[PDB]
Amino acid sequence: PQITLWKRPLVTIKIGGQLKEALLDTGADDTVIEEMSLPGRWKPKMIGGVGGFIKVRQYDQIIIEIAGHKAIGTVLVGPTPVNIIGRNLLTQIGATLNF
Amino acid sequence: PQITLWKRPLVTIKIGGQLKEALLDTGADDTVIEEMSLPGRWKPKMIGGVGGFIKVRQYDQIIIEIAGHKAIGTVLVGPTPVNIIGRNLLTQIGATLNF
Ligand SMILES: CC(C)(C)NC(=O)[C@@H]1C[C@@H]2CCCC[C@@H]2CN1C[C@@H](O)[C@H](Cc1ccccc1)NC(=O)[C@H](CC(N)=O)NC(=O)c1ccc2ccccc2n1
Ligand code: NA
Repeated sequence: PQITLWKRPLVTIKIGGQLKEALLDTGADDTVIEEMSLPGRWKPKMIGGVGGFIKVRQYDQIIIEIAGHKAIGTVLVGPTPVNIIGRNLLTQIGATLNF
Repeated sequence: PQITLWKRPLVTIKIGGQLKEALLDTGADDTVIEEMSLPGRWKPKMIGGVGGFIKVRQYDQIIIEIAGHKAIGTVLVGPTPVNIIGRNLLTQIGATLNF
């Protein structure tokens, strides 16, 4: 689809058996989701943006369905105010910015 | 252009006669730039990022060129780690996200 930017570009995602809303975020290197359980091993990470850094758990090789399109990649889990789909997964669903 | 997301979507902007690098960010509601001087009066705003809130100066009706496309709109100035072009100006240059 073509998504305009008059409002936040929020989509439904499926991750870990759960439906969530997330922001399609070209300004994010990483995909960061609010607290949830994910299977497998993880490692701690610090990620930053405006306002500084938060501590997250890094899970690798996680499958997500983003607006109907499946992708696999690293997912970070922690106290983000909004769930964000960053470039590591946007690339996999073929997302581009066009103007 | 069509901008893919394998790398950060960094473009050149021109503001106050100066060239700067900035991130085209569909996840950002607002445009925020690192400290610089802009003309006129400003108003206060607090904006929230992944790591918390920062105080910024809001300048309205600022002339800015984004990857060659002219816009005139609101620019926030403050302690952002990266210059960010948000949806308020992405919509003026006709940007969409497509997949
Ligand atoms: C810029 C502002 C107007 C405040 N908007 C936002 O910041 C909104 C806030 C929303 C609610 C909280 C959760 C994040 C979302 C999306 N963000 C936009 C969102 O696109 C935001 C923009 C950004 C980029 C770089 C530096 C700072 C900020 N990106 C991010 O926060 C991501 C998070 C991550 N993946 O690690 N940061 C980065 O990708 C990133 C890249 C370079 C950096 C350099 C130094 C310091 C930090 C750096 N962070
Ligand atoms: Na894993």
